[PDB]
Amino acid sequence: PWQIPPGLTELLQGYTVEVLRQQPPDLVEFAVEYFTRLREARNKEQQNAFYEILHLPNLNEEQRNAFIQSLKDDPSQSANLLAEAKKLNDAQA
Amino acid sequence: IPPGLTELLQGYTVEVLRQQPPDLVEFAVEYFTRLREA
Repeated sequence: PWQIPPGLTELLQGYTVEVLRQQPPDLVEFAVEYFTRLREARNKEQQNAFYEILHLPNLNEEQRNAFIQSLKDDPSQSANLLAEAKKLNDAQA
Repeated sequence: IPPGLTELLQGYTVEVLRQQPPDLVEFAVEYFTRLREA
């Protein structure tokens, strides 16, 4: 459509706040820097979830699959899914 | 607010609305890199 992306404000907000802290001399160069590192952090954070869930010992095969399936489909809630998979795992001990 | 920050973030914002990329962060790396190259 032509909509306003959810999270656009928060995402722009955080770049600005970090601009404050370091006062980079070139806003463009820092943006390339900020968002690259913000990307890498997310890839890093997602990779890790996948595995942990991978070998969580008290999950049956069907649960591990559901969580991993949700994880591959939606990186943004990797923290949400890792939490839910650990809660359901701890209870299943 | 440092000078230029508003115009810079506005520019990115218009293109986000123009193009509706599926990931804002990934597009950000895309958008600002092209801007740096120019």
